[PDB]
Amino acid sequence: MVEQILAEFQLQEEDLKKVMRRMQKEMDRGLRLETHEEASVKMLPTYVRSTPEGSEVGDFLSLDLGGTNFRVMLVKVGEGEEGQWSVKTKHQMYSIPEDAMTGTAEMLFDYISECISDFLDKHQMKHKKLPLGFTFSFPVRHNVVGLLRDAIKRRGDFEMDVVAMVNDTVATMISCYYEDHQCEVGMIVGTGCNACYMEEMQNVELVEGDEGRMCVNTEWGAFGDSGELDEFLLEYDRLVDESSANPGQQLYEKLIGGKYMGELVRLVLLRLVDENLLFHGEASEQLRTRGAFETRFVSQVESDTGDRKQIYNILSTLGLRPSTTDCDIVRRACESVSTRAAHMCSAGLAGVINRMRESRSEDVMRITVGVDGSVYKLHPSFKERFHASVRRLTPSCEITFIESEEGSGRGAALVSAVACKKAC
Ligand code: NA
Repeated sequence: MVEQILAEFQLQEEDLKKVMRRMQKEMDRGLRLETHEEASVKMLPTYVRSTPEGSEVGDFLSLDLGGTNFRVMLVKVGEGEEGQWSVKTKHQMYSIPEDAMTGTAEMLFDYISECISDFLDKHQMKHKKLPLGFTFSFPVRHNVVGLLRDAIKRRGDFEMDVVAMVNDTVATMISCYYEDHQCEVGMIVGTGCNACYMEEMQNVELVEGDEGRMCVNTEWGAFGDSGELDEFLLEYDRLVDESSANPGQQLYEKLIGGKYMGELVRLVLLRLVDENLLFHGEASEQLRTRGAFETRFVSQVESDTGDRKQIYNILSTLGLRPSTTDCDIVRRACESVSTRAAHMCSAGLAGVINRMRESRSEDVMRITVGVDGSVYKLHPSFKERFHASVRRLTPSCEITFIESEEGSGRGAALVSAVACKKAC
C-alpha cells in the first residue's frame, strides 16, 4: 500500500530526542581541543565574541577591494551618553600605487596589510583581533583570505589584528543582532543547512580566553558523517548520498537541505510507481531523471492544500496523466518528505538551544533566532512544522524567529545592515 510506505518517514518524539542528544554529543566533541580536529561537527570559533575586554558582537571590519581602489570600513558597538546601544561607523579609502597594482598578489596584499595595520592603529583597534569581511566592487567608466594572512604573517609582527569571517550564517546572526539585540543564534536553511550560536568562552577549547560568550560556527551539515544517524536514513536518502559528488560527506545536510529535498520526493514517488501504486505504474522519461523534480515544486504544493491545480500542472507538465488520487498521493509524499526535513532540523537547533539554556542557569531563556534561506522562506508548511517541533522541545525558552534583511548576503548584509543602523 502507500500509507505504509510514507510511514517510514515518521519520526516520533523519542526519535527526535535521540537525535537532539547525539547532536550535543557531537558539539562538545568538536569543541574539545583533544578532538576538535578528528571531530565531525567542526564547531569552528568565529571570534565574533563579546567579552569584558570590550569586544562586542556588532564589532566588525569589512574590506572592499575592487579595482585600483580598496576601502575599509570599521564597525564597533557602543553604549551611548545614556548607556543605550550604539554603532559607530568609520570609512577610509586607500589607493593602490601604480608600482603595486601592476605587481604580484604577494606585493598587492603586502600593501593592504600595512594599510589595515595603520588604519587600526589610528583608531586604537590594534591587536583587538576582530572579524574581517570581504567585498568586491568593479570600476566601470562613465583566495584573498589566505594571501592576506601570509602578508600579515610576513610583517614579522603580532598576528592579532584580524580574523577571517566569511560564513554567511555568522552574518545572519550578526545581521539580526543589530535589529534584535537578543539574537544569539544564526541559521541558514536553504539549498544547504547550517547554524551557529553564542557559546561560552569557557567551552571553546581552541580560544585562550575563558570569560564571556563567543559565536560558534557548527557546520552541522556534516553531522552524522560518522554514522551518528546511520540508523535513521532511508533507502532514498541513501540513493542520494550515494549519488552525490560528495558520497558519505554532509549527510545531515542531505536530509534537510532543499538541495535534494525535491530529489527525495522524486525517489519516494518513483518508489511507489514501481510497486504499482502511482500513475498506473508507468513514469515519464522525465520523472525518471535526476533532479527532474525540483524543490521549487514541493513548496508550490504545500503552499496550498485548497486544490490540485498546482499539483496537476507540475505533474501534468512532467509528462504524466494525473488522477484525482495520484495527486493526493504526491501531496502525501511532499508533506512527508518536507516534514521529516523540518523535524530533523528542529532536533539540532533545539540541542543548540537547550545546551544554551543549561549554560546560563535561570528561569526561562528569552532567546531570538535569526534565520535565512530559501527553504525557511518559501516553504510555509516546512516553516510551520519547524517552528512548533522546535518550541515543543525547548521547555522554558522563549524562541522568537526573525528573518534576515532584504537583498544581501555575507560581509555584505553585515556592512549594510550596520551602515544603516549607524545613520541613526
Ligand atoms: Na541565503
